[PDB]
Amino acid sequence: TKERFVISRRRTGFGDCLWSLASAWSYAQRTGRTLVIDWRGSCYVEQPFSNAFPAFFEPVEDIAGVPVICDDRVNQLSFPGPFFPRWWNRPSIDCINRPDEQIFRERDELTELFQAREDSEANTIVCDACLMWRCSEEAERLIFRNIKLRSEIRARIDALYEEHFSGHSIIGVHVRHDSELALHQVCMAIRKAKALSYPKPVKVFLCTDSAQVLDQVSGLFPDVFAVPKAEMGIEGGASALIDMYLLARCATVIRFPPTSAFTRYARLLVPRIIEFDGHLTMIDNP
Repeated sequence: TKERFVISRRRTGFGDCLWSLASAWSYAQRTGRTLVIDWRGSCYVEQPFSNAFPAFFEPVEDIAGVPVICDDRVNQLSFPGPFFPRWWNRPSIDCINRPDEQIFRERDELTELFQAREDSEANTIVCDACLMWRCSEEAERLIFRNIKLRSEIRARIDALYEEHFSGHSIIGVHVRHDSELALHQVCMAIRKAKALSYPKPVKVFLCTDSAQVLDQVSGLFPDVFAVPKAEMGIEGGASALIDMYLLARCATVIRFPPTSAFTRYARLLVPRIIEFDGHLTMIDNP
């Protein structure tokens, strides 16, 4: 029974990478294929042929019964054809041109495959498009529970948890950036979240890319805190993961925007989610 494969390629933010990974995992699980995690060319890693997965996560060779290849073996192994999507059967000279039109075509083609009754005859499925929303929420939860952050990253999460979360009910706020309007809307969301009842004293954990948002929100509410401060790339990735994982430890999370995969892990785990969609709404989980 010759080994067959699903390659999960993603190079964008980790929310997207990990959601997309879950979709690839799910198809591998369903059709009895090996999952290859291929994060060469990551936005966080300077070296273009280095698989970024091991820079952030520990080695993994099985996820819930699916064999996994997650390391620089992607540079050694020749994955067998035929390939799906069909574009991947083209000669490599014909693959230099890979515009966004082709990437979206593949997203759709993979979506159709994943909905189809019959397994593909292709020996290697190459997933090199966004596969957010293309799997069950249990597949997403499986990924998060069965890959393990590198110890240096877990240590930072554990310290901040000890320092701020333990003994408290934390309201997490993700703000990814008229400016005045946006700030007012954030404050109203925080005010709404703070009026809810919590079992422990409340603090506000802010994750934002804007120093101005941090400065202003911190100046407008008590007990606001944030995670402080080639190596810049890795540190950028670590800080992202720290924020993502700590958000999933909050009592309530405010998603600005709720379309961001950054807060997906939090969405799966946190008891209460507040989203703009403008007026605010709240999702009880469960």
